[PDB]
Amino acid sequence: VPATRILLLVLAVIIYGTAGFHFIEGESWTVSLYWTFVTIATVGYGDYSPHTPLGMYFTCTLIVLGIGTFAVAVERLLEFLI
Amino acid sequence: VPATRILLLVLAVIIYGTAGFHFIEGESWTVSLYWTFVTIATVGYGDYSPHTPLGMYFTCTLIVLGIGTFAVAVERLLEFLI
Amino acid sequence: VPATRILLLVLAVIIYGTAGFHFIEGESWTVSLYWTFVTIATVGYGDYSPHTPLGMYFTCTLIVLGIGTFAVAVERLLEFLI
Amino acid sequence: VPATRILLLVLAVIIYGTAGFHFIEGESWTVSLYWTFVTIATVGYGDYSPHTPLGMYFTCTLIVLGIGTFAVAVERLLEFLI
Ligand SMILES: [K+]
Ligand SMILES: [K+]
Ligand SMILES: [K+]
Ligand SMILES: [K+]
Repeated sequence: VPATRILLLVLAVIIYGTAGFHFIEGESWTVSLYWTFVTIATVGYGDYSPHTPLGMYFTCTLIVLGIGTFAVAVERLLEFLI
Repeated sequence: VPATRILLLVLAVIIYGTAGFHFIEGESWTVSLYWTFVTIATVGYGDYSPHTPLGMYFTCTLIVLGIGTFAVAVERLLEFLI
Repeated sequence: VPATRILLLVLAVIIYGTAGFHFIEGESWTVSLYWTFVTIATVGYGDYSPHTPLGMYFTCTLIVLGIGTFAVAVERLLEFLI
Repeated sequence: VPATRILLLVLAVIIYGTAGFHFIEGESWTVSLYWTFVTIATVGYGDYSPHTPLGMYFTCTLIVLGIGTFAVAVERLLEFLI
């Protein structure tokens, strides 16, 4: 799949994750964006995490939709810098 | 391996993880499902984790049986939406 | 690489990780084994982690020697159950 | 890509991550090196993490530039030990 398409896909995941965390868990846009990257990259510091059932469900959806997309995006980015 | 078979395998892992954590560590079904995803996806927030020796042994079994299965499931899911 | 050789390699990693965390960080053998799996699988709950400079150095060595070995072991294990 | 080149690339990531965390978040050089490995390997214990907006932005940059580089480095290292 074209690298630029994979870029748009991961940007869409990032918007989804960030807006979701912001509105569901109430954290700031900046913290939510950070939490989104930390989650889809599978880092998972745990400094931020969902504390509501809706947030937990949402996080599972983000995990399923976002980890693979992020992994593909990283590997494509590798091809370009490297 | 057929995508639908991989689906059944990851659903089986999810049931195993969720019921195990619920019964061993005593967390609610919802928290246990969430913890299962967070674990097999290798996110590992650490907001929930086992606090008993049996829970620790169980978590190691889940890690070994579940991380690979979830990884294959994600990559198969990639192909379908993408 | 033969699957059984990969098994021995990951067992060697597990022994190294467990003994090291036990002796350097002072946690029980059981906690240390659990921490080793949680680390080399890249889950990283953070319920346990090194609190000394030697422990931090050691953990970096385990990360480098163990994450790859564990990942290959998992994928070979997938071939056998699946 | 030649293994030695991948080695230089991951060393550059490690320097970037370590110096960045040290200067932005104020942790010691040793803690910062440890945090860098824990982050780019995707372990993410969360015993250390950024607490400023600049640190969060920086961490996202390190995650994008470093996780892929580390993954390739680990797999090349595997080829040599194994
Ligand atoms: K983690
Ligand atoms: K991970
Ligand atoms: K993790
Ligand atoms: K954590």
